[PDB]
Amino acid sequence: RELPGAWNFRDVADTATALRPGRLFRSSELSRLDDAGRATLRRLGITDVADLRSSREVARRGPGRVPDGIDVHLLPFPDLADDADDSAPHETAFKRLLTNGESSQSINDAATRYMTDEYRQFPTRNGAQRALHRVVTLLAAGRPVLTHCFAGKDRTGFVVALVLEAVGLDRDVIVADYLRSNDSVPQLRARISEMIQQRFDTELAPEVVTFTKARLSDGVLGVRAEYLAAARQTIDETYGSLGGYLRDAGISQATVNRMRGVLLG
Ligand SMILES: O=C(O)C(=O)N(Cc1cccc(Cl)c1)Cc1ccc(S(=O)(=O)NCCC(c2ccccc2)c2ccccc2)s1
Ligand SMILES: O=C(O)C(=O)N(Cc1cccc(Cl)c1)Cc1ccc(S(=O)(=O)NCCC(c2ccccc2)c2ccccc2)s1
Repeated sequence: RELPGAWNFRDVADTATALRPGRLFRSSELSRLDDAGRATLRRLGITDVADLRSSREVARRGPGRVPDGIDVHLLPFPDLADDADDSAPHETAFKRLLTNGESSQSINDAATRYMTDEYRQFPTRNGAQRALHRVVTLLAAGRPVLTHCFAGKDRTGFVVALVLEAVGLDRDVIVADYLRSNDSVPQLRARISEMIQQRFDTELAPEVVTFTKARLSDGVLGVRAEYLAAARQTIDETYGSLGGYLRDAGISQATVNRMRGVLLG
C-alpha cells in the first residue's frame, strides 16, 4: 500500500489490528502528492488531513496537494509566533546537530542527543496539544484522518502513539507501528538529499553540500523506542498520566471513550 508522491504511508490498523481499517492514517508530507496519490486519498475515504509541519516548513515546501473535498487542518508543531525568541531554541538545536567531529560515532551521538532532547520537550511544546486535541476530536466524530509532518516519523509518531495509548492499545503494538517508520529511511534520505541539492549551490559550495549530507543521512533519519519513551516520561513526570495530559490539552475522558468506540473493532 503506497501513496504516490509521498512515503512512510500506512493505515495504522495495518499493524494495530485491534483498530478498524480506514480510520487513522499516517504519512510524510503531501507536498509532492501526484494524481495517483490524490485518487488514493479519495478511494480510502479520507476527509481530513492533520498537517503538523511548522508554518515555516509549509511556507518553504508548500501546502499538501490534496484533492477536492479534503479539509487540511494546519496544526503546526512547533507552533511558532513575530518573535525570534520563539524560533531561536529550534534553530539553535538544529545548528548544534549540524555543527558539533567528522567521525560517524560523533555524528550519530549528536543525532541521538538532538532527537532525545527534542522528544523530551514534545508534550510541553506549543502546538502539540492543539494538534492532538483536533485529531482526537475529528476521530471521535467518526472522520477518517491522515496525520503527517515532514518525515511522518517523530511528530507524527508522537501524535499517533498517544492516540493509540488513549484507545487502550498495548505498548508493543504502539511501538511496532512507531518503528515501522525505519522501513522508509532510504526514501527519507533521498528526499533530504534532493532538498540539499536545491537549497545549496552544488558547484560553488560542494563542501557545504558534502558536510550537510553527512549529518542528514545516517542515524538521524531513524526512530528508536527510547525517543518515544523520553516524550512519554515527560508526560508521566509532569501530568501523572496520559489522561492528565489529554485533559490539559482540553480533551475529556468522555471524548476519549467515544474515540475508542469509533476506532476499535
Ligand atoms: O527549508 C525548509 O524547507 C524548512 O522549512 N526546513 C528545512 C528542513 C525541512 C525538513 C527536513 C530538514 Cl533536515 C530540514 C525546516 C528547518 C529546519 C531548520 C531550520 S533553521 O532555522 O535552523 N535554518 C537552517 C536550515 C538549513 C538546512 C535547510 C535544508 C536542508 C538542510 C539544511 C540551512 C539552510 C541554508 C544554509 C545552511 C543551513 S529551518
Ligand atoms: O517529525 C518528523 O518526522 C520530522 O519531519 N522531522 C524532521 C527531520 C527529518 C529528518 C532529519 C531531521 Cl534533522 C529532521 C524530525 C524532527 C526533528 C525535530 C523535530 S521537532 O518537532 O522537535 N522541531 C521541529 C521544527 C524544526 C525542524 C523542522 C524540520 C527539520 C528540522 C527541524 C524547526 C522549525 C523552524 C525553525 C527551525 C527548526 S521533528
